[PDB]
Amino acid sequence: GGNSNLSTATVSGASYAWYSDSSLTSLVSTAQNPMIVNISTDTTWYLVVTVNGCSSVAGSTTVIVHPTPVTPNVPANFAVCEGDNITLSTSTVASSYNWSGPNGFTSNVQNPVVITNATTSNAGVYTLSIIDGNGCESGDTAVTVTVDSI
Amino acid sequence: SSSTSCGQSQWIGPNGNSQSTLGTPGGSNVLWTIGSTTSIPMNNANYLPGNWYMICIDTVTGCRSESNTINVIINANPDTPAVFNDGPVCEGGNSNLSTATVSGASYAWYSDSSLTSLVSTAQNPMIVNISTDTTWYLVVTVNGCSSVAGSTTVIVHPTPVTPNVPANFAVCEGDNITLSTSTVASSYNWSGPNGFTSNVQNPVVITNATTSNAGVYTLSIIDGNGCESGDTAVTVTVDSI
Repeated sequence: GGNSNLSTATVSGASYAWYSDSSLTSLVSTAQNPMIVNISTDTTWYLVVTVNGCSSVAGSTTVIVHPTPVTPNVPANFAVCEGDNITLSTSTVASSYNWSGPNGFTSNVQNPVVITNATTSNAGVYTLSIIDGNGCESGDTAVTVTVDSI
Repeated sequence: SSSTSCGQSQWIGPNGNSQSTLGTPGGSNVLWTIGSTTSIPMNNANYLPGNWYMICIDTVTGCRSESNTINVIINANPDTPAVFNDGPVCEGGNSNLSTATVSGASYAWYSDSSLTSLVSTAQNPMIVNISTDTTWYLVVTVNGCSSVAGSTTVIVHPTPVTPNVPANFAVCEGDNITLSTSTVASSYNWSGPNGFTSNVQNPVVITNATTSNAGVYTLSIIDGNGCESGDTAVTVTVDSI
């Protein structure tokens, strides 16, 4: 889903044409250094440089899409007695963590602040996603937490 | 052409001065006419730039007299320009257009087909406040010769779907007001009575509800492409104890 720049050599007197595919059937941009926007998979652009009416053989480059990181390791559904604590944690390592849940609960760490004196307003689904070392976000996982009235 | 009265006029272009070019005078023969003016169509082998001259032929005596020399210049019409834009834009947003740099060119961007209304003269103009899919046309003019209008379409991203919010509820005075939405958003924007506000799917619960928290709680959603959905709302009443 990210963007990346392409770049090439400056050729005096040249016009540049970037094509989306083999056989140069569809033009995408005319720039020395165009950007590819919203890349979902490994993709290639082809480049033709034309000087004084003579066109070069298309050059090319591949932008690699970084592999999506693995879904976080989060505990199984648990239950807490009303008045007791809700403890959340994850077993994986991240650049950052993004937790969210009931009552506006949020946290950016591996071991979020414990919710004390749990009441039924803290029951619900606690969701976690992870940002890896290369900056990519993993898919969501979640734990359902119930609170048993006393 | 020439003002000098000549019986026949033999034109010498880049292909001239030989019997295979200067064929029999008169008729459809642009290089050997029966008067001083000649017209060369674009679909003609002799429609060429360069140094031209004329030989006046006296049809009574056979005498010949040569002319002065002119440099005929035929200018090229620039290529249909390519036009690119910033991609899908949310309703009401702005987007840039861009084209190739053509040395010596002036640029004219038109709002519609047939080029009847001019909107901007720039290499990379912006379209402001786009409500629907829209197109601009581009004409590039060099040395007085205009290109065929190129064009591009800016797509307006489809407005996201109205948020899913609970039905009107009632809370007993002293009890809790819980708000939530069932949809997924980049961000949420909740607002309501007593300055209530929240940016999440599950806002902080309003405890010890009093009648000052009664009223209309409104929600809008920002989607993954940055566009805002329309409002929906839940009316919350508080029953005095």
